[PDB]
Amino acid sequence: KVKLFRASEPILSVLMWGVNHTINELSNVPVPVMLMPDDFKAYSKIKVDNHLFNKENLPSRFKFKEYCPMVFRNLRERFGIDDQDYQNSVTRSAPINRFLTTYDRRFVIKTVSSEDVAEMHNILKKYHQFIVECHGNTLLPQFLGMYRLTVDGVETYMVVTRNVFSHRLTVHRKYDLKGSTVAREASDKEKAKDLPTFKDNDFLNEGQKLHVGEESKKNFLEKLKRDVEFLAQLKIMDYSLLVGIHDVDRAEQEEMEVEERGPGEFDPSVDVYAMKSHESSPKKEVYFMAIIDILTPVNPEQYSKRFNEFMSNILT
Amino acid sequence: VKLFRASEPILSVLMWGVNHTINELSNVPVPVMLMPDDFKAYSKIKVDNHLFNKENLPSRFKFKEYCPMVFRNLRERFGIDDQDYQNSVTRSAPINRFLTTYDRRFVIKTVSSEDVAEMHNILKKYHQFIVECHGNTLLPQFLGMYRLTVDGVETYMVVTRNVFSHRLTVHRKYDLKGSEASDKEKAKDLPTFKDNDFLNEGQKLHVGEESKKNFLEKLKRDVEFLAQLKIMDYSLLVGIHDVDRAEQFGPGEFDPSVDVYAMKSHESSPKKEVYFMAIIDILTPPEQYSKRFNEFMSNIL
Ligand SMILES: Nc1nc2c(ncn2[C@@H]2O[C@H](COP(=O)(O)OP(=O)(O)NP(=O)(O)O)[C@@H](O)[C@H]2O)c(=O)[nH]1
Ligand SMILES: Nc1nc2c(ncn2[C@@H]2O[C@H](COP(=O)(O)OP(=O)(O)NP(=O)(O)O)[C@@H](O)[C@H]2O)c(=O)[nH]1
Ligand SMILES: Nc1nc2c(ncn2[C@@H]2O[C@H](COP(=O)(O)OP(=O)(O)NP(=O)(O)O)[C@@H](O)[C@H]2O)c(=O)[nH]1
Repeated sequence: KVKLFRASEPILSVLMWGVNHTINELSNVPVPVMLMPDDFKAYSKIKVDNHLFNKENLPSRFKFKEYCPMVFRNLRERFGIDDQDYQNSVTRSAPINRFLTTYDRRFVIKTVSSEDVAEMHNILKKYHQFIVECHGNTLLPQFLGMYRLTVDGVETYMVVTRNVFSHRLTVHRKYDLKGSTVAREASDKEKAKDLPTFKDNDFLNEGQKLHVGEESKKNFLEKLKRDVEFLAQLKIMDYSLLVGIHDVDRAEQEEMEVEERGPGEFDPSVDVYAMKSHESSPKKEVYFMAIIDILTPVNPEQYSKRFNEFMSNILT
Repeated sequence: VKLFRASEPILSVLMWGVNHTINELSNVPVPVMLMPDDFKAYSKIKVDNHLFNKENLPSRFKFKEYCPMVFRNLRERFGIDDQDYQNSVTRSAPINRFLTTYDRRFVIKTVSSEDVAEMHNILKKYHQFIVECHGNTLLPQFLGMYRLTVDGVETYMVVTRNVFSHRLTVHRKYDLKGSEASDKEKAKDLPTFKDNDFLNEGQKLHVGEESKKNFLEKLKRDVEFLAQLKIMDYSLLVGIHDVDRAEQFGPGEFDPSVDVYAMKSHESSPKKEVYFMAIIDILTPPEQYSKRFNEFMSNIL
């Protein structure tokens, strides 16, 4: 049952310790009938100074802070995430890659700035209400936790979100689309990487299209209009749509190749941004599409409109 | 769900801290042996909540556990499982500082800065004695040691296994040293009668030749060790439970693995009784006292 919190860096050990500690504490805290305003101004803070004890993986001295834990537990709940699963994903094995994924690819951990943490505080009450009235059906980031770590007297802010991508299905192309009138294409450097992060003009030059058929595409566009209206009404800009392309046949070959030494099927309760390609589409594919980078406080109404138009035009 | 509801915030912090340190320890591997640093080590945690989890705990407090590896090994060598110790402290608030856990298995005594210092001076030797007598001893069985800070005030506590039974009511109590009780204490419900009261009452404890020999062997070994460590002013705690009064699911029945200081009365004893006897108060810093104590304690069989 023993959790060593072994990780290649002490900050990752402290992260694992912290998620374990906060979730265990929370398991002794009753689930409220409702959130109260103080829950949105609340935090939990722990400071450890061990001496000649338990030094194999954790530092002897560290701090851990969890922002609005009652709120983020409610968020996890409204997103269909059990707390025991969440702690297991962060602590069973060290997260990998600052940008991390939990070892099981279910959750993403992004280090952020003090400013981002402030902006999250400013938007939390409204973001939470948006999640309750859209019943968790949104393309926005699903925020599950937010933490401050102190190791070596150095503070590190982190936000945990559900992965946009599948936790099991491989992503073969990815685009970061914003819709800027300004030219946005990928560097030859980025274009030489294993999975380049292609920008908008790369998408446009390729003649790329995503064929999902009428029903899924309607659900997607309705979410998109509501989501970017929300972002505009909060005076937020610079956000992107993350797009990941999974090629089913390519996956089948890659798997049979590792085997020498369901296909294109996924659980929507888990891969919440995933859509199958239309029955009559050239290659059988799975798409993952979500809004990302929503923490940055030129016009946000215009950004909403241009974004929604460009992302309307990447489907059929 | 462990709410840590307690009659004072300090008992809440104690419950919280014992729960926390024991849960952390279950994540720390059991070493092949204790190391010297284990005898100089501590864990320290400082909690600062804000608008959160304040229903029973304070929002700000500190908790320090001295030598967690050592005291975990002591618990093991005393036949006490960590989850059971944790349950006794945390399932329900401790009762009456001198406290017992809700089930009366363990005693929690508030102690001084000096006492904590003295335990640090004796710990390596006390542990070695424990391994060398296989836990078969009448000395206090130390299970943990903690410093709590609530409202900026530090409080030190030592947890021991109870001398008395956790189930059988004890009907008379004596504190024996050798060298009387107050009219005040003599008015309390259960007086602590001292040695001269025991002598004046003519109280005797008949355990028969067989049990009395091994008990005297342990007593001599313990008090010789205490002398070899230069400790004095300690006492022998004696408690007497009379079965027939309890009658006014069985009478005089007990688990020796739990009430480890308990002894049945001999067949050739007037009344049927149970005795609980162990050495207590060994923490405030001659050989002659060892000898005189062992003499007074020899002549009660
Ligand atoms: N709007 C809002 N911002 C907050 C809230 N809590 C923290 N922040 C912002 O989050 C940022 C980082 O938070 P944090 O590092 O915890 O700030 P701190 O309390 O100054 N900690 P320290 O003094 O130890 O460095 C700061 O810019 C702070 O203003 C809150 O409840 N609401
Ligand atoms: N698998 C996965 N990758 C993600 C997710 N969100 C972002 N990424 C990827 O991680 C990187 C960082 O994303 P982003 O939030 O936009 O960070 P950024 O600061 O704007 N860009 P930069 O890479 O220069 O730091 C990008 O390569 C992006 O494609 C996610 O939910 N899942
Ligand atoms: N139930 C129980 N009572 C105990 C145990 N150990 C001590 N006590 C009781 O609690 C009292 C605590 O006082 P003690 O630690 O002996 O300190 P003291 O200085 O010798 N006497 P005092 O402080 O009362 O003047 C003891 O006198 C005894 O009556 C134990 O293991 N179980």
